[PDB]
Amino acid sequence: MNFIQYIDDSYAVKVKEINSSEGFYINGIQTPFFILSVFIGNKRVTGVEFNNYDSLPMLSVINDLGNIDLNVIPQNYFATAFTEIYFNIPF
Repeated sequence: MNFIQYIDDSYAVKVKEINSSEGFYINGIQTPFFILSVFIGNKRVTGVEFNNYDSLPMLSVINDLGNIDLNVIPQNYFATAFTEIYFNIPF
């Protein structure tokens, strides 16, 4: 079970599954979102990156393992809705 934890526009934590066909990709959020964490095989992974989307803040948030505070990230870093994001997980 591969799934991502992300916050919507209203700063609410939600979980969405990942489609593993022809790679790892996510789409159809329907709202501005900021990806928080990625889980592959019911475990937390680090060192992931996007091969088509350039965004340092989400990479920095994902790669850190400790608990984070949602009061430090502004609305600027939020990605636009209906965005196709691909994952490159090391293995």
